[PDB]
Amino acid sequence: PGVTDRIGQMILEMFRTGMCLFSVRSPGGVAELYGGEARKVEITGTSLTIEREDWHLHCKLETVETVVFDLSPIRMAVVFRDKHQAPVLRAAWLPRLMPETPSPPEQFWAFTQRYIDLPMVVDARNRQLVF
Amino acid sequence: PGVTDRIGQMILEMFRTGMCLFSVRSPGGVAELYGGEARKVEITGTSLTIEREDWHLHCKLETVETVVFDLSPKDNGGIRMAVVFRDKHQAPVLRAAWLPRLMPETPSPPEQFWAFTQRYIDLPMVVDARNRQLVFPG
Repeated sequence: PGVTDRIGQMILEMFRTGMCLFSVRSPGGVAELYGGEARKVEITGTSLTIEREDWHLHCKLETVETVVFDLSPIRMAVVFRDKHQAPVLRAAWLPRLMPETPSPPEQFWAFTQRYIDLPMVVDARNRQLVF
Repeated sequence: PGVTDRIGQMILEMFRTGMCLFSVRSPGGVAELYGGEARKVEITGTSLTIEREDWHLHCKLETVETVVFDLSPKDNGGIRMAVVFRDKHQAPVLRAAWLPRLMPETPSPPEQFWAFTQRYIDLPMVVDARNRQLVFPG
């Protein structure tokens, strides 16, 4: 509901920064999507759709049960999980795609901080790595 | 083995036609990939990798148990031309859909799709669910 709103918003925000690698995983394949500029964005009900010229991402936000904020040795990822804990979607931040200043972990901390409010969020951020 | 080589060969050839939509499906998301020119292609044992400027596809060919060739009418009207790679549980691991808008106007999309897939019909793991009527009225 309102969570689904927030989730969608979080995904749209991450996308537009252009610093993220979005990945969708089936039982035998994974798709990796880059970009920060959409030809089309759409939130119809509980469905999120992002369209670039040569890739489209469709997400069923209602399936999302947990959101993991990972920051470990350094990987910075946000992981959207099924009700059976299966990843429906993964957003990984990449330092190569991120300005030198501030520090990549600072940028990612600053972002995740806006969102730790959410009940289904699960904080796995190693703060010691940011400061 | 040599099978794995042909599966990979098939995916690559479909990609190179540029008339396909590849899709990968998680339990609550699907990515749809377009284009027919890669900057980088890579085969590593049973893994295939296709990279364009803003998307990469990785496929663990070993998980492919059956390849469904589907040519059949959609309910909304229109013709479905898809290749579906499925694992041991019939979970789709990858899908290549063919798109009339990205294909020549002649011969008919159904004929082009038929000719391409026919080349692979002898593969033991292929499941031929193409309706012949849509190509050869008879």
